[PDB]
Parts: sequence; structure tokens; C-alpha cells
Amino acid sequence: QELGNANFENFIGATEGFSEIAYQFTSHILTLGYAVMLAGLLYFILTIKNVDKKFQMSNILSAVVMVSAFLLLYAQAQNWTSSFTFNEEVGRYFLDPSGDLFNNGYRYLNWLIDVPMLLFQILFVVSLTTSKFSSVRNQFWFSGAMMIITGYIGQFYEVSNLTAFLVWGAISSAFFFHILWVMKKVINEGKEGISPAGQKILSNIWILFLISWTLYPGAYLMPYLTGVDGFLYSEDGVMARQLVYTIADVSSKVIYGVLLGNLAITLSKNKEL
Amino acid sequence: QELGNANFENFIGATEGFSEIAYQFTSHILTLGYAVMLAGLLYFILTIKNVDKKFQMSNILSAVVMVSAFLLLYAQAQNWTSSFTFNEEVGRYFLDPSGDLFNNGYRYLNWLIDVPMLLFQILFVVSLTTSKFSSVRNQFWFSGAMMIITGYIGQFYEVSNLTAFLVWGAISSAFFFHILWVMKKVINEGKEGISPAGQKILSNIWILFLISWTLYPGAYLMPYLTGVDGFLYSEDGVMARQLVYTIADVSSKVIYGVLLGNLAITLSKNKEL
Amino acid sequence: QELGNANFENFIGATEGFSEIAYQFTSHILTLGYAVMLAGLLYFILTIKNVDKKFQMSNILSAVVMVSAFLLLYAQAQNWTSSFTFNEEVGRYFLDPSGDLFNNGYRYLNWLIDVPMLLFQILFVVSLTTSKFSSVRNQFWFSGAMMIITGYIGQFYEVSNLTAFLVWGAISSAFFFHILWVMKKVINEGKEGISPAGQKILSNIWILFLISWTLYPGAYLMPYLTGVDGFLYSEDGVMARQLVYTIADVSSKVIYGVLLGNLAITLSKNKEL
Amino acid sequence: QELGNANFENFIGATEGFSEIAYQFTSHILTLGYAVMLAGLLYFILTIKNVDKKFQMSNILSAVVMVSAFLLLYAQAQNWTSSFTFNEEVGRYFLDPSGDLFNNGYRYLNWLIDVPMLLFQILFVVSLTTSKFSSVRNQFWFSGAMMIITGYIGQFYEVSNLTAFLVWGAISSAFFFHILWVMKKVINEGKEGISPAGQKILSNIWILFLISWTLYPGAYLMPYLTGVDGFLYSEDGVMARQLVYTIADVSSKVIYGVLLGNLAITLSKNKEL
Amino acid sequence: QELGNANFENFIGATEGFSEIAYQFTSHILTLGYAVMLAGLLYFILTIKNVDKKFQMSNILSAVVMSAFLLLYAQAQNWTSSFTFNEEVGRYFLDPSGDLFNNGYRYLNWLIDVPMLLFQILFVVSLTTSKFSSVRNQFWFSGAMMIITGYIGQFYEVSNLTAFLVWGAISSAFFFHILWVMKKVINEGKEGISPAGQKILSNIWILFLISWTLYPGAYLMPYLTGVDGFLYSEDGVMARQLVYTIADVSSKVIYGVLLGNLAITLSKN
Ligand SMILES: *C/C=C(C)/C=C/C=C(C)/C=C/C1=C(C)CCCC1(C)C
Ligand SMILES: *C/C=C(C)/C=C/C=C(C)/C=C/C1=C(C)CCCC1(C)C
Ligand SMILES: *C/C=C(C)/C=C/C=C(C)/C=C/C1=C(C)CCCC1(C)C
Ligand SMILES: *C/C=C(C)/C=C/C=C(C)/C=C/C1=C(C)CCCC1(C)C
Ligand SMILES: *C/C=C(C)/C=C/C=C(C)/C=C/C1=C(C)CCCC1(C)C
Ligand code: NA
Ligand code: NA
Ligand code: NA
Ligand code: NA
Ligand code: NA
Repeated sequence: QELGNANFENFIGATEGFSEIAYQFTSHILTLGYAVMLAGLLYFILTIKNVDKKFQMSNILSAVVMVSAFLLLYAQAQNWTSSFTFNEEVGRYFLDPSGDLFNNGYRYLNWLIDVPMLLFQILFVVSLTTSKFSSVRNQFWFSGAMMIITGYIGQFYEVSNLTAFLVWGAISSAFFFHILWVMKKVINEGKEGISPAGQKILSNIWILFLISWTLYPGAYLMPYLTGVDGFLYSEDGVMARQLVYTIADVSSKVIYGVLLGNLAITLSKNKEL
Repeated sequence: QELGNANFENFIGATEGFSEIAYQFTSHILTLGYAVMLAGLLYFILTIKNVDKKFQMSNILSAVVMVSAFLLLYAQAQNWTSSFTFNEEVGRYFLDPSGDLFNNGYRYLNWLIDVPMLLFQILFVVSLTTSKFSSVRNQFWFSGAMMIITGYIGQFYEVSNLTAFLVWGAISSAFFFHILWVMKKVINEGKEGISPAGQKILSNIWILFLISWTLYPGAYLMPYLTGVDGFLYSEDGVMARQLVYTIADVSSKVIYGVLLGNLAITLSKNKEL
Repeated sequence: QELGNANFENFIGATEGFSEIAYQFTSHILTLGYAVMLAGLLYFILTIKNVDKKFQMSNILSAVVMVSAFLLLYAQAQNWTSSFTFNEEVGRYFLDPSGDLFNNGYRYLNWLIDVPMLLFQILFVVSLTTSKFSSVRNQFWFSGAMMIITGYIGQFYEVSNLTAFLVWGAISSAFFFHILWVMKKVINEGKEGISPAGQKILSNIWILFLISWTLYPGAYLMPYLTGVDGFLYSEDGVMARQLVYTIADVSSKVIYGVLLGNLAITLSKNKEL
Repeated sequence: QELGNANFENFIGATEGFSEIAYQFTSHILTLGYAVMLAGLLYFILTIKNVDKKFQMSNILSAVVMVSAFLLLYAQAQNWTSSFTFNEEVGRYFLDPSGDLFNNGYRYLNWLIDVPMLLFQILFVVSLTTSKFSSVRNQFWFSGAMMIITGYIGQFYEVSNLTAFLVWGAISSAFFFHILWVMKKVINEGKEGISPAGQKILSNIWILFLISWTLYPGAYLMPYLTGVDGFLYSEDGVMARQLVYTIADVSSKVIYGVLLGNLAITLSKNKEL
Repeated sequence: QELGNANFENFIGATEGFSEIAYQFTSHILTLGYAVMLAGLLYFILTIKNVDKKFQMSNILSAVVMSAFLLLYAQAQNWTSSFTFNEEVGRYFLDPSGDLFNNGYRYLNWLIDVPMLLFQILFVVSLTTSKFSSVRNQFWFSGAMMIITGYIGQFYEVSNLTAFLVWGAISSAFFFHILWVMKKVINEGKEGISPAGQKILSNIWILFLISWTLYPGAYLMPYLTGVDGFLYSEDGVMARQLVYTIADVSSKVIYGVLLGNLAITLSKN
């Protein structure tokens, strides 16, 4: 049938269908997703006053991101269950058109919140040295936006037009690398002046940042990571994608936020850990 | 098909239908909408005590507006997905009558909250000089109400009666210009007596106000901005409208509120931003 | 069609149906309704500590009422959209039986919360002189209950039995007049001892009270206010009713609560307006 | 129709059906139910600091109970509307199987929270004299549990097996009487040492306790209180049941909690009424 | 019918169906489940400042766990969606359009709960010989593996008894390790502290041991009376969800309460 510019999940769901395990796991992992976010929201709110006032905006922004992430992940969980329906006769879940096609694009647009805020918030914990606050912020926000928008466009074509898929992806990747560049600079400048304990944490933050953010373009490519008609162009690929997103989200948002708060505590004059 | 006094989205949806991208993007952008608002709610609550007590009503009113905006944008997101349903055979989303017709009128009525409050709240940060508090407030609230109500009437006719559409629109525009007038006065009087830092922020606030508020009549006209049977009288026009609304909403509510809070901080005796 | 003891909305919906504007406006105005209430909830919570401790129960009760009002108005909004469904062929919304008949009775029973609390709460701001606190409270609560319950019974018969409609209404009206009586007494005793500023506010409160509360029996009668087979026995009447309710609710609950809080501030030794 | 071990509501709904008034009132009263609970939640949270720290657990437990009650009453409201559907032809609501059968059992199991907590909480306001805290608590909790569980079993048979109905009921009643016994003891010991104002309140609390708690076994029996084929074995009986539950719930939870808080205030060294 | 790798609830629901009592009780007990969790959330938040600042992370983590609400709520809805009344025979049968019922929701949400529940005690007790990071890491790794292996197993609880039991066994191994470490922790926690505190830690260990053990009980539940036994039936379905609910309340709420009580005794102010 005629699906057009639609994510590959829909093509699997429309042809092969999803096994119990495939469908259920995807449902489960998305649910875990939004559960983590709302739990995180509570954590970040409840820990605000555990750091000096100047650092507390970081906590607040963590919270802001959690709200966004919860809402989107919740929506997406529902979208998954609405989009695919059990067929008694063969014992598989198939595309149910009246539920809408499943799209990952929900995620992408909500990054327009998450990415800017996640990048922003570290600038409230670390002091810069050579770099200007406004400069770093602006470069983060611009590169962040362009990364997301270009990617957002790409992913519509992940089946219908492999070329546009890869080209927009490439453009997106460029802006990604810039963000990586700037974050490294920031982290290095942040290390200057501060205790070895704080430096250790920033080291961890950078590792976490690097891995977790890289997962996202991984999820982009996931269906094609074993070439055409590979292992991953299948329900297994579908599962892998949503797993990676969920891991990425938890890491890039919650764990990131926790580490930052820990850093804030070491840099806090009153407070110990 | 007989649609009557209904928004043009429904006419597109009933005849041509919406592509995957058109339907999905509109869904996505509305979702981002309400997500931003709930995130904002948390921000404004959590930052109340970042300014002197006298300023804190501004924070509170920001929060009040966020609640309104969230609820409306959430409803509207749902209305969009209910109103248009996938057709397997042609691969487009078509008007589903049993979901109700899509109307933008939800937005308009909720402005009866937002507009009065957004105008009101600045009067808790800036001091007036030559203008009287109650006078400015009353002119804001009256002109605000009339602007919205006249617009609300107009938009019902955006297809069924181009003339009424444009006339009510024109009347609405008059009240808009008055509001612009008064806000300018307010901004200028607010600048007097206060630090250059604060003056800079009020300058930004005015620009933001001017652009963001102007977008709304833009969205009004959107379908017709390329004349009859133009580019924009189409799913592309539908997309444009909801994008512009979302940008307008984020700008006019969240960013506006942030800047005001920043101003409040500079004007705060204790706090040194 | 066999509807029985049902509100007149259902008879309109079942015979003539509702135009786009009629259906949509009613939907919109009910939505505004509950949006205002949740916004109000936030306001009243966030402003508690803006008055002396002794006054703060008034804020708390405002909040309590908002919760009630939100829940009910939300339910009612949903009930409206569920009860009436678009017919493609004629382009009007008709009674959809599977959604339940629309009833205003939801509102009535929730007044069993709102009315007692709204009457109660003023007694925490004003001092009485000659009257006893418990006496005024008991008279409010008894008369309030009887007013609502008798009205609640009446409105079931607003179509099926004009006689019972008017008789129960009349009985209800009696208790209403008593409440008006007592509130006047309270307002007068409240004015004694206190600044001209406070007296002004109580004057406004009384006007607001008188008008807003009177709207409710107006809504009761609405369908018949232009006699049999009049303008108002129609979708226009339906619209009028729900508009009036929404205006009444906002006025009698939110604005009322705001004014009371303003009064509390003037009567607060520490706090200024 | 084959209904089995089902509540009598379903038998009425399946045979006679429910009139507009019967269906609507039941819907309305259940809605009022959960509305009161959520309002109560807000009240109890907002008033925590109105008593000395030692008393504040009582407030907290009130809040705990409200959350439980809200959730259950909300669910139950939805269950009612899902279980019974309008039939255009005769103008009555009939059992809709696809909505599930209506069961009161939701209520019963949620008492496993409410009852233990309601009994517990008074022990944080009153001082015992002869009786030990842990002893009273344990007897409350055991007797409470057994009361509920035995009742829960009974009510499944309220139609299918009048004998089991009455026997399990009887067993339940035994545990009830014990609870009554212990609460009386507690109330009497609580009166010793404390002001006449406090004693008055505890007297009221005992009356409230006795009446409100007794309503619950009343609701149990309701359908049969006028014998076989009586007034009450009918939609009128259905209405009566849910009314009584709602009155019982408001009384046993909210009003009870309010009185306790009032008592706490009199017993507070810092605070006056 | 063709159900595949699906939980046994679905096989009961598809063949025999569920009586009013079976269906309703399961609905009721799951509802109680999530109600308790939301109530608990409020309790733990409202009691944070009842202990010294250093202990307050334990309260916060209790709150975080009260995850449980969201999952139990979802699961309640899943139950009612998955099984629909048949008027003709008066039983509830599998309704395919609602999805098959899976317990897997629970399992994956443990990936939150278990790590946090294990973690949080380390904010109340002082260790002696053991290192904080060491205990944490062993908890978190063993916790994850326990859940993941179990999660895989339960898919096969009907379709493949062998895989069911094998993955279960592997899971059990990691469980025993967690038990081991928790015991160590409890013992080290007792050292140096008041008799009041020691008493509470004793209770905590008992509660931990019983409540956590219930979970593998629920795993096996359908087969605890052998093939075609009492429990391979709607009665078994009921038993499972009851045990989960008891386990959840115990392992989360009561656990959290006791910990807070311990925190209070150890509090100087
Ligand atoms: C909390 C959400 C976060 C941190 C999202 C991050 C998203 C990215 C780093 C996306 C990167 C992409 C590319 C670099 C290429 C493909 C398109 C994107 C947007 C997925
Ligand atoms: C947060 C919402 C805001 C700030 C809404 C603002 C809305 C307007 C400025 C609407 C203006 C209009 C005209 C000036 C002409 C067409 C009708 C309106 C109401 C869209
Ligand atoms: C917040 C809700 C309020 C203040 C509701 C007030 C309701 C009334 C004053 C109702 C009055 C009525 C009559 C006096 C006659 C008709 C029946 C009633 C109940 C609508
Ligand atoms: C907030 C809920 C409360 C206070 C519930 C109280 C419930 C009872 C006192 C139930 C009593 C029963 C009997 C004594 C006999 C019939 C079975 C019961 C459980 C309804
Ligand atoms: C709050 C949730 C908790 C404490 C969950 C605990 C879960 C377990 C201890 C699960 C244990 C299992 C086995 C040891 C064997 C079968 C598979 C599991 C995961 C159910
Ligand atoms: Na599905
Ligand atoms: Na749709
Ligand atoms: Na509708
Ligand atoms: Na119904
Ligand atoms: Na069902």
C-alpha cells in the first residue's frame, strides 16, 4: 500500500508485522522512557536547594527538560500502541491506519527544547575563561537548531528517498561536530580553577556527553547499519532504534543533569558530598 | 460536501487531503507548543524568589498564562489528530467528520486570558511616570478584549465569506494598533530612572512584543497571503499557520516572560544577575 | 425521539442540530471556563503569603473552589463534544445518543462545594460586629444547599414539565433571596472599622456578588426568556446559557476571590497596595 | 442475559434500564465525590503548618487518604458512564457489556488504604491514658482489614447468593463493632486532660464517626432494605446507594479530617482558632 | 488461536475466559496498586524535612520510586483493555484489539525501582569494611541482569517452558548475589548505632527478604501446582497480580517508611 514519506517502522508493520516480543518490548521501553523522565523531574525539583543559589538555574533547567521529555515520550508511547494492532489469525501486530502512521518526528521537534537547554545549563555551573558566555550560548543554540531541523527533514525520507536521507543527515552531522567542538572547549575552561574532584566530574560529563549524543545519529541510521536488506531492516531494527533513543535520552538528560548537580555541589562553598 | 462557516484546514482536508509531512509536522509543532508551555510553567514557578517581592506578581502571571496556554495547545493538538484520518488507498489524511471540524477558535478564546495578563504583568515590573496605572490597565483590557472578540468572529468566515473575514479583521487591527501605542508609552516610561542594563532589556522586550504579536494577524491572513488559489491556499498554508502560531506563542509568552523576569532582577536591590 | 426529563440542548440537538458556530463556540467557551479555573488555582496558591496569616484561609478556600470548578467544567466540556456529532450531509452537529444526553446537572451538584465555600470564605477577611460567625455560616450553608438541590430538581423538567420547572425554581429563588439578605448584612458589618480603601473594595464585592449570582437563575430560565418559540428556544439560547454560566463562574469565583485577597491586603498591617 | 456474581446495578441496567434522572444523578453524585476529594487534598496540604509539628502527621494522612479517594472515585465515575449506554428508542440507559459490568468492589479494596489511615491518624492528635498506641493501632488495622476483605467477598454475591451475602456481611459487621468499641475508648481517653473546646470537638468527631461509618453497611444492604421486590430494588435503590457512599465518603474522610485539624489547633501551644 | 510468545493470562482469557470475580478482582487489585503508590509519593515528599539533611536523599529516592504509579496505572488500563465481557456466556475473553496483556511493563520499570531501592539505604546506614561505590556497582549490575534475564524468560512462560526455567535460573543467581550484598550492608549498618536503629534494620532485612522473594514466586505462579494444576487458571492469574501488588507495597512503600524511621533515630536534630 501507499505510505509515502513515512518512517520504516510503518513499512515493517504494514508488510511483515511485529511479533509479540517486538511490539511489546517497543511499548515497554518507551514507557520506561517517560517514567524515568517524570521521576527525574521530581529528583531535580527536590534537590534544588542542595547547591548554592548561583548554581540553582542548572537544577531548574534539568527540571524543564524532564517536563518536555516526559510529555513527548508519553505521546510517543501512545502513538506506538495506536499505530499497530493485533491480528488474531497470524498472531502479529500490523499497521492500523486509523491510528496515524508512527513517526519519530515528535522526538526531533521536542529536541528544539531539550538540546538548547542541556547545552545552556552547564554554563551556569562552570566558569568560562577565554570564551564569552553569550558567544558559546549563541553557537550552541544556532548549531543545535540547525542540527535538529536538518535531521528532522532527513528522517521523513529514510525509506522514500535514501539520498535526501543521507544528505540532510550529513548536513546535520556537520552542526553536531561543531557542538561537540564547543562543548569540549567549555569543559576544558570549566576545569581551570576548580578542585580535582570537580575536574574528575567534568571529565565524566564529557565522556557521557560524547557517547550519549552520538547514539542519536546511530538511531537515525539504525535501519541501514547492516546495509540494505540486513539484520536491522526488520522488527529487530525497530526495537534497536527505540532502545537506543531511550538509553540516549536517560543518559543525555537525567544522568547528565545528575553529574552537573554533583559538580555544582563540589563548587558550592557551604555544601559537601 | 457542506462545511459551512469552518476554517480552511477543513476544506483542504476534505478535498486534497494532507500528505504525511503536512499532517505529521502540524501534529509535531502543536505538541512542541504545549510542551514548551508546561516547561515554562515550571520555570516561572521555580524562579519566583529570584526577584524582590514587589516584582513577584509578574512571575505569578507568567505562570498563570502558561497554564492557560498548555491546556489550550494540548486540546488543539488532540483536535488536529481527531479531525483528520489516514486513507490507506491514496496515502493521505482526510477530514474525519466524527472527530469534529478543526477550528482555530479554541486559541482565540484562550487569548481572553493570555492577552489581558501579558499586558497587565509588565505593570508590576516597570514604574509608570506620566501614565496612570488603572488607565493603562483598562485600555489594555478593553482593547485586548475587543481585538480578540472581533477576530474570533472574523475567522469563522475565512472561507465562507471573504468580506466579513476582512472587515472584522480590520476592526480587530484597529484595537491592535491602540495596544501597540500604549505598550510603547509604557516601555518608554519604564526606561526612565533605571539602569542602562534594564533599559537594554526593555528595548528587546519592545522588539519581541512588536514582532511576536504581529505574527498573529499574519496567521489570520495566512491562507490568502499569496492571493486566491496561491501557494498558501493549501496544506503548505495550513503548516505555515500553525508554525507561526507556535512561534508567536513561545515568543509572546515564554520569552516575553523570561525577559521581564530578567528586568525584575536588574531592578532588584539584592540581586546582581 | 424519546428523551424524557432532559435539558433543552438535547431537543435542539436532536431536531434542528447545531451549526458549526453554535457547536464550536459552546465548545470554546466551556474550554475557556475550565482553563480560567486552573489558572486561578495557581494564582490563589501562589499569592497565599501576600496577606497576614489570619486571612490566608480565604486564599486556601479560593484554591479549593478552583479545583472543584476546573474538574466540573472540564467534565462538562467533554460531555458537550461527546453528546453532539457532525453530520456530513447537512453540515450540522446532531445528538449522538451513545455519548449520553447533555445535562447541566453536573454544574449544579458541584455548587454544593462552591457556594458554601464562597460564602464561608469572606468571613475570614471581614470582621462581623453584631452578627455571630457560626450563625451567618449556618444560614449561608443551609440556604445554599436548599437553593442548589431545589434548582437541581427543577432543571430536569425544563422541557418535560414547565410547571415543576417554575415551581422548584421559585422555591430555589426564595433561598437565594435569603442568601442575598445575609451577604448584605455581612458586607455592611465588614465595612465598619476599616479604611475607605477597604470599604470601596467591599462595595465592589457586593455589586459583583449581586450581578454574578443573579446570572445563574438567568441561565436557568434562558430558553424561555423570549417566551415559547422565541429567539432563545434555539441554538442561540444554548450558546447564551453556557456563555452566561462561564461569565457567572469567572465572576463569582475568580474575580470574587481576587477582590477578597485585595481586601485582605489592605487589612494586612505589613502589606500595601 | 448471563451476569453471574455481579452487583445489582447491572441487573437493573440489563432488564429495566435507567431513566435519564437515575443515570445522570448517579453520574453527577460520583463526580461530586472525586471533586470533593481533590479539593480536600489541596486543603489538607495547604493547612499542614496551621498546627504544631507533632500534629502535622494527621494532616499528612488526611492528604494521603484524599489521593486514594480521588483516584478510586474518579475511576468509579468513569466505570458508571462506560457500563450503561442510552437507547434512543425507549429513552433509557441499558447495560453496555463492552464497558465491563459495574462493580462497587473498586471502593472496597481502596478502603484497605483509607480505613487503616483514618483510624491511625487520630492517634497523632489525642493522647491515650490507659491504652497503648501500638496496641490500638494494631487492633484497628487488623479489624479494619478483616472488615473490608469479608465485605468485599460478600458484595459479589449480593444477587447471585443472598445467603453468602448476609453471612460474610455478618462476619464483617462483627469486626466493625470491635472498631466502634476501640474508637469510643480512644475518644474518651482523648477527652481527658484537654480543654472543654477540644472535648466538644471530640464529641462531634465521635458522632460523625458513628453515623458516617454506619452508612457503609447501609449501602451494602441498600437494595434489600425494603425487602424483596421493594421500592429500593430498582434504579431508586441504585441512586440511594451511590448517594449514601458519597455522603459517607465526604463525612468519614474530609469532615472527619477537618475536625481533627481543628482539634489539633486547640491542642497547639502556638496556635489559636 | 495464535498467540505466540505471550503471557499465560492471554491463554486463559482466550480459551476459558475470566469469571466476573476473576476479572474484577484483578482490576481492583491493580487499581489499589497504583493508588498506594501515589499516596506514598505524597507521604514521602511531605515527610522529607522530618530527618537530617544528609538522610533526605533517601526520602527523595522513595518519592522517585513511587515510577511505580505510572507503571501500575498503565498495567491496570492494559488489563481492562485486553479482556472484554461476552454477554452470551457471562465471562471476559481476550479482546485482540486491546493488545495482549503482558507483565513485561512491570519488569522494565524495575530497571528504575530496583537500582534506586538498593541505592537509597546507602544514604542512611554507614558501611564499615565495604566501599560505597563497590556496593552500589554490584547492586546496579546484578539488579540489571536479574531484571533483563527475567524479562526475557517471562515471554516464554507458555511457549517454551525450557527457556522460561533457564533464564529464570540465571535471574535467580543474580538475585542471590543481591541478597548476599544487602545482608552485608545491613550488618555493617548495625555496627556503631543505637539498639533502636539495629531493631529497625533487622525488620528491614526481614521485609526485604520476604517481599523480594515474592517476585520470583509470581514468575512461577502458573506452574506452582504443576502442569494443569489449581493455579494454571484464572485463580493463578489472580494470585500472580495479588502477589505483585503485595510485593510492590512491601518492597517500596513499607521499605521506604522503615528507612525514614531509621533516618529519624540516626538524626541528631
Ligand atoms: C535530549 C535529546 C538530545 C540530547 C538529542 C540529541 C540529538 C542529536 C545529537 C541528533 C543528531 C542528529 C545527527 C547528528 C544526524 C542525524 C540527525 C540527528 C538530528 C538525529
Ligand atoms: C499569547 C497570545 C497572544 C499574545 C495573542 C495575540 C493575538 C493577537 C495580537 C491577535 C490579533 C488579531 C488581529 C490584530 C487581526 C486578526 C484577528 C486577531 C485577533 C488574530
Ligand atoms: C460558583 C457557583 C455559584 C456561585 C453558583 C450559584 C448558583 C445560584 C445562585 C443558583 C441559583 C438558582 C436559582 C436562584 C433559581 C434556579 C435554580 C438555581 C440553583 C440556578
Ligand atoms: C473512607 C472509607 C470508609 C471510612 C469505609 C468504611 C467502610 C465500612 C465501615 C464497611 C463496613 C462493612 C460492613 C460493616 C458490613 C458490610 C461490608 C462493609 C465492608 C461495607
Ligand atoms: C519494586 C520492585 C521490585 C523490588 C522488584 C523486584 C524483582 C525481583 C526481585 C525479580 C526477581 C526475579 C527472579 C529472581 C527470577 C524470575 C525473574 C524475576 C526478575 C522476577
Ligand atoms: Na496496539
Ligand atoms: Na488522525
Ligand atoms: Na463532537
Ligand atoms: Na454512557
Ligand atoms: Na474490559
